[PDB]
Amino acid sequence: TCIGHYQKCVNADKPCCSKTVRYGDSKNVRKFICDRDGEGVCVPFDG
Repeated sequence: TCIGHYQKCVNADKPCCSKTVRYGDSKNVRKFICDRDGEGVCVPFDG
């Protein structure tokens, strides 16, 4: 169900999960949006 990183969105309708980092005072919420402007895959985002 949940996607990982750099997945096909064009020929695949799957929910792009969010990889949020932990540990340490500095946090980071790595998201994944379906980009269809270049090729058509879900790449990292949010920042």
